[PDB]
Amino acid sequence: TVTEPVGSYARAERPQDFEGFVWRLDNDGKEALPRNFRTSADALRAPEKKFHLDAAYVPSREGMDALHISGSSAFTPAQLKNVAAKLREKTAGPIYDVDLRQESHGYLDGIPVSWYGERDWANLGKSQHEALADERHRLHAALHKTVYIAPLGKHKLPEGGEVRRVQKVQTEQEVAEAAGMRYFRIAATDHVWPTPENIDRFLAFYRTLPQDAWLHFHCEAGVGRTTAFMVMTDMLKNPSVSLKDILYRQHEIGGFYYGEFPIKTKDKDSWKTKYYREKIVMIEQFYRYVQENRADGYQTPWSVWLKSHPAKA
Amino acid sequence: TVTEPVGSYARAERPQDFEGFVWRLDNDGKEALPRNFRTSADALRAPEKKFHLDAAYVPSREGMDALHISGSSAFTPAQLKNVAAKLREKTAGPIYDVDLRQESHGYLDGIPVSWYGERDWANLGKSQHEALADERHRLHAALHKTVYIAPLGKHKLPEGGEVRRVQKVQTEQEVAEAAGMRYFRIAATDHVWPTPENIDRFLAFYRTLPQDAWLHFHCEAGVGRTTAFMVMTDMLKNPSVSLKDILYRQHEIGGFYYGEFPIKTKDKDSWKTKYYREKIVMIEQFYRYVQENRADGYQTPWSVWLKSHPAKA
Ligand SMILES: [Cl-]
Repeated sequence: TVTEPVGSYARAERPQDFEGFVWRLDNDGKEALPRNFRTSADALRAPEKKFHLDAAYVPSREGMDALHISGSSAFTPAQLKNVAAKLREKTAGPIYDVDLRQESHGYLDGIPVSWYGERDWANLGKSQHEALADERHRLHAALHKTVYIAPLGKHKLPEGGEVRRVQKVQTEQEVAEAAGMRYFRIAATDHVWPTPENIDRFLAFYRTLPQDAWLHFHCEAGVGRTTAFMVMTDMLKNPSVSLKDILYRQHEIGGFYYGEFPIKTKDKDSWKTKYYREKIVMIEQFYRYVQENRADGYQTPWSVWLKSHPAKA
Repeated sequence: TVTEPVGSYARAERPQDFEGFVWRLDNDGKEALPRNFRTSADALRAPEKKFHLDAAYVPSREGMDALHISGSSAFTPAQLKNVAAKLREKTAGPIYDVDLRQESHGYLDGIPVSWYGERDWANLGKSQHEALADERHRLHAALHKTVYIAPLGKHKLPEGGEVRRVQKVQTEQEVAEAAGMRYFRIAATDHVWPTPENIDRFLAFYRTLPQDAWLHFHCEAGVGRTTAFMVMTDMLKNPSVSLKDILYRQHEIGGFYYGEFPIKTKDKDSWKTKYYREKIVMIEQFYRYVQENRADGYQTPWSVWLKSHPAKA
């Protein structure tokens, strides 16, 4: 009898040790677009050296032109409108803002902020229902109140910033709709493999999407969580494509590389090591899920299948 | 018809524009004693160049040996115990911790903190009662919660610091009593001349003091408010000493110089200029009060007398 199976390591951490303490600035709004903006129509580029991949390898692009997905970091409302305009030039279908952030976030006087706790785990352990309620209450409590908004600097602690008496509060859902995008929230915890709950929710959403739906995924930095769901989407929609091809191409259009690589962390980041290893294993397990459940149309939910086919470290 | 008389300029400022936003670290606890520690028995040092005083002038020390006052910046509990032990060597009377801070403050896990708003004006406009109620409520609410405690750095904004889940909360009164000192609170606003009610309260307290009472005054930095009350006490207890001598000597033992001098602030601090000028004029006016009302035993208080004898720019 194991306490936490592979893929749920984060359940072992104590939420009370990472509670929120400051309104973190999610984007300074200086660039026209959010960071790490990329689409499945982009050309592939050389791999990042840290992943020790074969730069000579040419990944298949099979299914990429019809994939219709994109990813990015968090954004200001003006940056999201620029994203929506860009994406509109590529499709006539609905464009979804797929918010993968479990952390409570929103917009204060138009400024994208989030309630940051150590490791960005201020909502760790909360059901999506509880995380969204925390977010609604906090945002609403900010209205007409003085707040401190700051970017993280030295050692993931506030550095500089600004103080203001808030005159307007908006949720990301409102900002997405204002940019002409549909909204869908998946409360995934920063830095770790999405939970069975996160993924079951994504799969049910994916099933009823119109054929021409375009999914724009984003988290805070636009790397970990964003690439995980872009990869899952690529596997679901292009099941005949090899694992290697999916991983290389999602990485080479500008995302994270989710295959085995020499994991190296600074000493103060050594806690990330097992989460990176867990993600590598789970990516493989999700691919296996896709290959073994597509013939009957995924009658068996990911959470259920995963409990009867546990992943191995 | 004047809206705010000289000595009450601060009443024109809007409290809602300086609300508290962070638990400021009041002292890092690295030294054995708080900063700017000084007593009336100390030797006079050369004057600070910024006041453009006469370095060859030797102020009379008449009455300094019997004055029995001291001053300093904020402190950790251990630092206050060191102060008390040091002061006990000089007297056998009660030793008072005279807390001049209007800003809400206290101790979290033994760490001296204050609820800081711009210009340290988070309690601006509150009566002493409201200021102390906010204080008790914010301290208590921190118990068993996660707080961010940081020192201010560039631009008076948080820089680094720490995050912790509080296990212990104490008011300064408790900390003073644990150090064996009596406690007296005067809620004076940082950076400005103490109000007529702050001073009436102090003079009423002063009259009740036994002859051998020792007063340890302090604020946040241990300069502005601390020296103002030290000067007032010196004038009250040594009414025959000239104004020039009181001002030079309180300065030369390590305090602020409260006489006329060429004021020069950095551009970001230009708002301080009129408050400095105001203090120079009020200092003289308080000296006149003492000189005109000591002979009859202060039958009329400072606030009433000031109203009849308004100071002028
Ligand atoms: Cl949930």
